[PDB]
Amino acid sequence: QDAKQIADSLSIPPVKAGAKQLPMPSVSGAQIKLLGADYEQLVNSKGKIAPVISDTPVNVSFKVTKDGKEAVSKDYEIMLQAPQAAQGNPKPRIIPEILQWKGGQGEYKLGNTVTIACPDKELGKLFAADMEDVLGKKVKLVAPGAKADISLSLLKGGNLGREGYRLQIARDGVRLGAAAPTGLFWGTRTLLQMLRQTPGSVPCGTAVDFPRYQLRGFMLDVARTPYPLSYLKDVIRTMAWYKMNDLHLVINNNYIFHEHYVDNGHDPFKESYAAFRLESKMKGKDGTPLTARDLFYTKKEFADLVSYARKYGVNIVPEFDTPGHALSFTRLRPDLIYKGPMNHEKRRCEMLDAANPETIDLVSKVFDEYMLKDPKLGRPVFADCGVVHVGADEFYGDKEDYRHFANAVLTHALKRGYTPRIWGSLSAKPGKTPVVSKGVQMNLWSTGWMKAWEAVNQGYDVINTNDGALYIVPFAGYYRMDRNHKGLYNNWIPNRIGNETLPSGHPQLLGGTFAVWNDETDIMHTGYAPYDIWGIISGSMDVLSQKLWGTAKAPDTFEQHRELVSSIGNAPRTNPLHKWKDSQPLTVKPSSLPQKLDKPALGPNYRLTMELELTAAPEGKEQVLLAAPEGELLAVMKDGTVGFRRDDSLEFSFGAKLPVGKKVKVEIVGEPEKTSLLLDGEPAGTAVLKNFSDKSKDFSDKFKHRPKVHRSTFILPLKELGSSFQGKVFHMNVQPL
Ligand SMILES: [Mg+2]
Repeated sequence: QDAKQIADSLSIPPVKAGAKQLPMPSVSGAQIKLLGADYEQLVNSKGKIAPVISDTPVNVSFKVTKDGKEAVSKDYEIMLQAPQAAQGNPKPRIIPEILQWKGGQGEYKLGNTVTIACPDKELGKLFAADMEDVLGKKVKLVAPGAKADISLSLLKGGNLGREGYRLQIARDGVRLGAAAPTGLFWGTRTLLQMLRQTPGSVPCGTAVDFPRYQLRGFMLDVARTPYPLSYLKDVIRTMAWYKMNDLHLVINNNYIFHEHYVDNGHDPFKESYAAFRLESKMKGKDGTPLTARDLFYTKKEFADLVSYARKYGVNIVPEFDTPGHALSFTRLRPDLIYKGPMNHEKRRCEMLDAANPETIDLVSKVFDEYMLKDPKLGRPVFADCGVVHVGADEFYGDKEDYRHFANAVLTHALKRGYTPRIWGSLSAKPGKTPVVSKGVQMNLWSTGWMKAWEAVNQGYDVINTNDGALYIVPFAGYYRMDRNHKGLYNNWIPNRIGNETLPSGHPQLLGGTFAVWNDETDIMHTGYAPYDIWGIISGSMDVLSQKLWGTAKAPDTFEQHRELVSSIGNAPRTNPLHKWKDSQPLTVKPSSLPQKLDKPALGPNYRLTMELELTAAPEGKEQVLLAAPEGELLAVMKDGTVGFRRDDSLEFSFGAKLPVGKKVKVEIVGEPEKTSLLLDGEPAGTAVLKNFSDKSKDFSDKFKHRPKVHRSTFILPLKELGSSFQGKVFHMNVQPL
């Protein structure tokens, strides 16, 4: 006698071949429903099966009812069989993998010019410029429905859904069809990756392709250390390139290790690093603003960032951390700092009193500034954000008080017309105060704080965000997922969340998100840059994008997957390393200053050579020698030294000064994480982050956490020469190495 053991012994009837309905397993004393498939587009809740052009695996699971209990089943892989009417060309290797492919006859060679018909004006313009970048040929947009080489068209009906697409290649041209304009955009990514491998020709055949999961995401901690907008748009295009579509951005956070200031005689509430990256009218009675003072986003900048990411299929999800990680808020309202008992009293200043109604009032006001209409924009700043993340990971006080606050902030978003996302913490914070679940998204980041199984039964849509598997803390001893890309690529599946496993077809499973946390910042900051973590961010993407969009099994080895990542290269019109196209040098003998150069910024490795003479060095006045949006090369700083400021706002000093009134030969050597200075051939010093060096001065010993490496990556600015340089520049040379 089985007793909802039935579920792990079920017998799926044959499924015949090319059937229309999923046959159902029957067991005498039990009632058995269909929970769902991993490809809802192939086997729906109603059990109806869609045709396939190539044999595709689908994982179904069930609810077995017998006596008064249930349990959801294990996954059953059925494989929908296609009619093998033909066979032809092999499937093109794409990241992520194409689900279905029917090989065809021959090739479609491209002409000296390419024409494209597209009913989406903004999509068609995007597509054509990505085309010219990859091909080098020049691409024409034709009327939507005129005679063209590649024709994008919106198909009605079908199973594709908002992210599917039918890509068809014949030797008379290419025809991309989708149900929504968003799946048409993913079709371009597939076509562009092929054209990356064979720019002259694409094999004939039909490609039908679906994402297995709805939410394929990357969170970025843009609060503990700054990230310029230009970098975040490199991230949007690189995610779109691997068909990832969820950019979760932490807008406010603060330095974790407030103890470092306490144990050394300082006030963390007064010196710990905190940030709120969005522009805000909010200011405290003491005039202190909520918006971060070193780098922030204006409301229009952010509103435009969200619309840009939507053009490339990515939904930006902004997060406001409360009541924890809220040192930016408590600095406005010290009277709301939680005062109750707690387990690590040295980290109090970052905690809002979630029990105080005058705290929910404040958090609501901050939210409303972006959820309600903005006067200047004529619409909310978060107008294009369907999902807003309300934070709510932890509260040091009563568990019931946490639940009341969690329910307040989740419902605030629901009543303002927004879907909320929350860090799963209800297992850690159980209680009788009801917390809303229907309409609410939850990040399953830790199993001790929220069990995946009890999250789905309480009624949440869940996102695999598991810390042991998907957290990256750059250059840290713990949370180094960037050294496990091989294991992720081979074993990681979205429905296994820590040591729990959901069925891949559970409808409340949205997908998964990997996370980048910048813990070792402030008085621990090594000086690393958004450039310095690009390789692991982009490399985390190219692995997880396969396991999020594709089937449960990697189509190749990790080693083959990485040499395909190389053939396909960066995303169209995306140069995150500022590599130059030709390694010939740039030579300038300036006529007078400032000289305008108008060359692209140059990343490592490079060497800068200049013959110059400093005519004056008034004290306290900065002297910009090289300038571009990526940063400034400071001939003289406020302390008199040579150094530079990056576009992430971190400043660095070489510790050397230029002689006033002397001809000097200046060389600067740019390497990954090392920028070196040589004056007259002699080593003048190596760059050191100056941003948070104070405060930690007088800490003396017992600051075992001072940064032990000094990283100073510097993308060379090359737009204007000698902006505010009080001197002459005789000769200047830039050389990629
Ligand atoms: Mg564009």
